[PDB]
Amino acid sequence: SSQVEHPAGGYKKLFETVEELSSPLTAHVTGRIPLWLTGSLLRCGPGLFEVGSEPFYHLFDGQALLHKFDFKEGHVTYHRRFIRTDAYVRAMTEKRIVITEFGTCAFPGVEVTDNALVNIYPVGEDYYACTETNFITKVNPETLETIKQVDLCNYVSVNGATAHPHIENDGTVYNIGNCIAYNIVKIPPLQADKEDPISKSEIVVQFPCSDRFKPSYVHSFGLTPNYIVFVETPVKINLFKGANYMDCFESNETMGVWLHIADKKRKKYINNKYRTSPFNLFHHINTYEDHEFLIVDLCCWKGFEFVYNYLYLANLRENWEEVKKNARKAPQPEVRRYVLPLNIDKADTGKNLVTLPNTTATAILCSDETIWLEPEVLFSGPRQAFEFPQINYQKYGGKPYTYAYGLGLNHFVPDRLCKLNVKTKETWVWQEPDSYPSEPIFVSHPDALEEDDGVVLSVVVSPGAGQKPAYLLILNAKDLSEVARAEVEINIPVTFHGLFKKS
Amino acid sequence: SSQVEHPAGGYKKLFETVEELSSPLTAHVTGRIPLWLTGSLLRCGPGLFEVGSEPFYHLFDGQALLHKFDFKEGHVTYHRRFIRTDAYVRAMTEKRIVITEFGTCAFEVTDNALVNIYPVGEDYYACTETNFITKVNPETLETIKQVDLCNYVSVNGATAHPHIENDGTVYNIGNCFGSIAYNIVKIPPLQADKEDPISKSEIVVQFPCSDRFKPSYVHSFGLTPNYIVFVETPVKINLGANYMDCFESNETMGVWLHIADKKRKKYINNKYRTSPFNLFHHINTYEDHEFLIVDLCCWKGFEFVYNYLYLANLRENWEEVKKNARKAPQPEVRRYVLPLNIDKADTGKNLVTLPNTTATAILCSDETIWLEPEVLFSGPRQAFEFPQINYQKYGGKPYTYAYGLGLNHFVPDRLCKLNVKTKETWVWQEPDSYPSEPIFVSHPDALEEDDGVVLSVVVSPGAGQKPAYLLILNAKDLSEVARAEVEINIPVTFHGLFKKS
Ligand SMILES: CCCCCCCCOCCOCCOCCOCCOCCOCCO
Ligand SMILES: CCCCCCCCOCCOCCOCCOCCOCCOCCO
Ligand SMILES: [Fe+2]
Ligand SMILES: [Fe+2]
Ligand code: NA
Repeated sequence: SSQVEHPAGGYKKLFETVEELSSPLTAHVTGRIPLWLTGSLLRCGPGLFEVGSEPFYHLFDGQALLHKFDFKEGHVTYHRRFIRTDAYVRAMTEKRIVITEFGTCAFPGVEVTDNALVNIYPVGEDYYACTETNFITKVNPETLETIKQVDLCNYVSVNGATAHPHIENDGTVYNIGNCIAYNIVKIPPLQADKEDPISKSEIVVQFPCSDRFKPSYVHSFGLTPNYIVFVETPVKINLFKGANYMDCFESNETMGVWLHIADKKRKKYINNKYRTSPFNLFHHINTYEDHEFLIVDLCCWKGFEFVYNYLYLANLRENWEEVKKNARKAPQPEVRRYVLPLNIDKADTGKNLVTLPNTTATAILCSDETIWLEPEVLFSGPRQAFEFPQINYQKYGGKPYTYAYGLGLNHFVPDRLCKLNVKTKETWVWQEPDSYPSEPIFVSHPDALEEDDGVVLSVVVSPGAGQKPAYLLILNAKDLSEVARAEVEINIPVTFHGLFKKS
Repeated sequence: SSQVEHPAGGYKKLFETVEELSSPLTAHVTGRIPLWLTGSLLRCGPGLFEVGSEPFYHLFDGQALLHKFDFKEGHVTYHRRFIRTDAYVRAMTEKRIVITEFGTCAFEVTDNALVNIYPVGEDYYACTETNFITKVNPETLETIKQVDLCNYVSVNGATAHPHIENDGTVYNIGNCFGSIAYNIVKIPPLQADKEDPISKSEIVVQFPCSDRFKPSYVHSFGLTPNYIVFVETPVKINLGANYMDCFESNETMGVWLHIADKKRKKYINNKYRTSPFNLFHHINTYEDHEFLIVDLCCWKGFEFVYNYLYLANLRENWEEVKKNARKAPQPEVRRYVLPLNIDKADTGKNLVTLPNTTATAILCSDETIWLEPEVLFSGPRQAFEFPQINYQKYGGKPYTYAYGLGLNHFVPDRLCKLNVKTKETWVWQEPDSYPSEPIFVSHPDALEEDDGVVLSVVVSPGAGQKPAYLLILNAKDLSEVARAEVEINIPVTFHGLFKKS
């Protein structure tokens, strides 16, 4: 949890417009940048929160800004360019808001936003900035130049895809989108023919929907070597409904949460009716197989009200006492472990199927064949969210693991970095006053023997008058002890997701 | 949690018949018994697990044995006598099982008071969960008389966990014919007229039932100055059969929570709902602004946990005990927060605006209030059970500390302290040592909540030790202060009290 209040209101600088750079800046290093840290921290976020006198209203509306911290021989540069999306280009052309964003209607067929402010991921030799629509934007990871807009609907049958695709070691990309059903998209690795892997995209498996005409909002999903896990939440999209995307969301009060598993290799939906209490879910932490059970670690919000209702910029820009009051009635954040039994024996009807020796998670087989799940709580703090979770993904993604790293939210304000041991539930915290960090990204030491042998990288906004406005933070992944910072002389707004590109 | 396995199977001595004493034994003290500790630790449990060649089958079937550890000037005595119930007397007379027990059919409702003992006026009553409570002499352990609560108030039975206010007022709950309902019994304090307070018993409030003909099993309930809290679980009573044979699990209802205004004697029609669990022991309940804090020892699932407490299963070797518990409900300490002020304008939102909890209460359109708990403690088949607090000063009030018996696959093998604010735990544990419910005794001049000792009866069947002892831990850190060792075995005990003198 946080041990800090924010009366000075410095968090408002997260939601303030900035200018892009013409070329990279030098960043003043304090401490020692690891000499093995060679590559680029690439991150996406909103950078322009108004077009002249026309404001963007929601956190997910601001125009995509691509950030890069380059590391080489203990030296750091910072560069950023706005992504030349239809949304951005047409806004600069017409000097107004042209395309409707998540929570901001544009005034005068349907022009869906391509504002790729959320994440960036590799496909073959290419990198794509994304939002949660059918439009992803190919970007140059060295110059940050915008290359091309790609419409996924040209290639596969989905209305959109999440900003959280899973990426196997061979470069295979998995994603999910509604079409009502939910389709798993598989993009293969780059072949010897060297054609665009997106032109070889296919639907491998389909998940059914709880409502014939209303798909659940899906932000992320789980992947193991053998299984795909999809969590159907009571946050529903109502297509029937000057409207924006936010206006289409409603809460189903009665359904609670339905969990779904598919056989990855046999490409089959498994008709196991996993059920539990209502929660919002944005980020899966990790998923793995343990005997005949799937371990499903989730960042949950307890309730069926859409958490995005609390992320309007006008509310996030209020003074600290008003920010805390606004969050009082919001869903409570909680890290939960669910355990999904794969072998359901009818003889065990009415009993707990989770026979694993190291968990308090339960799965009750009911007479109607529904399997009622109770979680093991890994972390819980009052309006203290362990969010934007990251692991040692390359080596422990989809596999038994011990450690997760997170951004700590204090009434939705990011004010700390967190490490969670998911086996012992021990936590580590890094926190300084009037300092607002981003999602921590783990980079392994090249000679790593342990899971947490490496560093986490975070972009920190420090608007305190006796400090430079922002810096790149490097923590030791062992104990979250500071290793170095690279300070820059310009402000950096909020960033959501990113990756470390090794070179 | 426990850090111990039990391959030697010493826990079997918890479920072995013992003989009563004709007079108290001296107990060899190691360490120092506090000189302010003056009174009697009274505890109830099964003592006779067969009548000749006829066995009792269930943990809650053995014939009531009343235990007493007396403390005075740093010296300890141990005494025990079988309670002369109808069940016991008729069994000794006929040399067989006469009365049907919880999980043993006889080939007449049981009065086998093996569960708890509590004060009413100047008197002490051993109880089970029936209409029959047994007046006992707390000094000699002599059985005085049988009391039928049905003679006085409209209940089919009452729990072994009555709440007792500082003035001596006794509250209890039992199912009744309202169409089935649950009645709260109030027994007043002893008046100047000095007549039996049980003859002045009355029903103050009635809770409705989820099923017209099937009452939920109720083991305990919550009490605050202003409120009564009742948790209706999916474990239902469906009326050569015994009591166990009547229990079934309602798969669809989950858990219904109920509040009544204590002083205005009114049921409040707030439809609190959550996921299914078994509940035996409330830890504590208290009021915090317009919210009730409800701390519970829960078992996650709707299967009756009592299904796992047959003596044949509890007497198995350790590897078989652990395997038997694999598919059982998981124990978990949970904090629920019940909002008292429900505004329709907050429909679809979390009503729990308290700053120090992660517990939620969602107001639904059908006016159901869906609860999610804050988890205070969770360990794999490691139950924090038989909870105790500084009851006299913190019962029904804001509090920090709970003490518990730690169950390891249902085997008691440790003593636990829980800080319910920080979730920090303390453990006391020795190999091949099986303790009982810890009872907190305050230093008489204490201003702080945990300024005192906890008392536990420990079975230590290890060949290089005396068979049992009274354990005294410092309530601050559960560090050992003294033990009083006895040269005879003591079977399992459930509940009790410290009677100050
Ligand atoms: C530093 C960031 C923290 C401040 C905000 C608090 C976040 C609360 O946690 C919620 C986690 O949200 C998920 C993170 O990803 C954010 C981007 O995803 C939403 C993008 O939606 C735009 C798509 O809309 C068009 C599709 O219909
Ligand atoms: C030293 C303790 C070790 C016991 C191990 C098993 C305990 C599992 O936890 C469950 C707690 O059970 C409640 C504690 O109270 C015990 C007695 O309550 C049950 C009495 O039921 C008798 C009912 O008989 C009459 C039916 O109408
Ligand atoms: Fe996200
Ligand atoms: Fe009990
Ligand atoms: Na500090």
